[PDB]
Amino acid sequence: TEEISKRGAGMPGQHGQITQQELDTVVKTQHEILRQVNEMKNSMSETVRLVS
Amino acid sequence: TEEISKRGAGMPGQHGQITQQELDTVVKTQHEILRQVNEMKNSMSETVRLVS
Repeated sequence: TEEISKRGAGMPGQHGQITQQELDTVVKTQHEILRQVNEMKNSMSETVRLVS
Repeated sequence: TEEISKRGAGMPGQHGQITQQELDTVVKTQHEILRQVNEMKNSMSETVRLVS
C-alpha cells in the first residue's frame, strides 16, 4: 500500500509532477504576454503609419 | 483494490492533474504569441527604416 501510496500521493511514481498551478501560471503568463504583444502591435502599426 | 482504483484515475493531491488539452492551449497561445512576435518584428524593421 505504501508502494502505491508513494506513487499515488497526488504526484506520480516519479517525483516533481507538473503542477496545475505552474501550468496555470504558464497559461496566464502567455495570455498576459499575448495581450501586451497585441497592444504593442496596435501601437507599432501606429508608429509604422505615422513616420510614413 | 479500492486504493488502486482511486489512485489509478487521478492521484489525490488536491492540486489538479495535468491534461493534454491545457498543454495544447499552451501550444496554441504561444504560437499565436510567436506569430504576433514575427509580425511585429517585421513592422519593427519598418519602424526602423522609416525613422532612419
